[PDB]
Amino acid sequence: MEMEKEFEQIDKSGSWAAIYQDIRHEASDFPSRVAKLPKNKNRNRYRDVSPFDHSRIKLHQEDNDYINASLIKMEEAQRSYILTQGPLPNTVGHFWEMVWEQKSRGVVMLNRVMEKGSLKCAQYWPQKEEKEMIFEDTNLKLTLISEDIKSYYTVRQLELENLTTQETREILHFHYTTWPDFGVPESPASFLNFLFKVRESGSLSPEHGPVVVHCSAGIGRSGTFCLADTCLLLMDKRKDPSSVDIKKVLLEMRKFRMGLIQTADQLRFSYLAVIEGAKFIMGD
Ligand SMILES: COC(=O)c1ccc(S(N)(=O)=O)cc1
Repeated sequence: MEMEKEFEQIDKSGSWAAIYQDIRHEASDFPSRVAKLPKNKNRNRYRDVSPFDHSRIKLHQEDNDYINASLIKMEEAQRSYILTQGPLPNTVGHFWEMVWEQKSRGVVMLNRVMEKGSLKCAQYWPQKEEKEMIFEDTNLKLTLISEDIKSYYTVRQLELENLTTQETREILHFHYTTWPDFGVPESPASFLNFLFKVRESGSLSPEHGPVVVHCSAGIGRSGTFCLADTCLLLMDKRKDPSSVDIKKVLLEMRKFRMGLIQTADQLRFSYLAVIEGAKFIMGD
């Protein structure tokens, strides 16, 4: 069923809360035993948001390999994403170790460091060229190279150095700065513009490791970003673009990380972004 018609049918019937609860009921449940070990309590921002054991990213160290991060592998779309929490004071070194070990080109940040008057994630990147950051626990150095500030997002060029081998890589930081403190954006125009800028960078492409995507918990806004990208790619690839079922793509993604899309408003916004974005994909 053409999702644009399914959309008007749910809107006119005001049944978004009912569709959303149906997804919550059918979603996969897999063990998260490593996340719940007592040694890992200060590595988790939220007690009710954990990576599944089968899809968790492992740090390459014998001490403690744990980080709150999941690999979302979309077989038909041929895209992979790492979804993670906003880093905490005691996990900023682990975060950059993961970026290094997984060979990521891009980091996508969908939150502000402070929202609703509380800290939603650590200041994990340098704000001035001449004041670089050293992570002594993982032996990495991070320098700000350049910053391009626009009305709805900021793009930064960063240099990550492995202090053990003196190799360096360029990382791109894509920072969506205008998601509102409550609810979802009124139009998806600026969110789709942002997604097309990440794609244009090469950060989502198979020659690199998976893109790292985060918000505060790494399930809500993060979920919206990867769901919209995957649905638009499948509409490009298939003979029948109307066959793309957003609820079925979301359930496939929930096999890899719990809770993706946190509200009925985020589900509705995801439909709107795919419907408005398709009017480019189908030749405009
Ligand atoms: C190496 O860098 C750090 O050790 C570090 C720790 C915490 C914060 S934070 N959460 O206060 O912003 C920022 C940076």
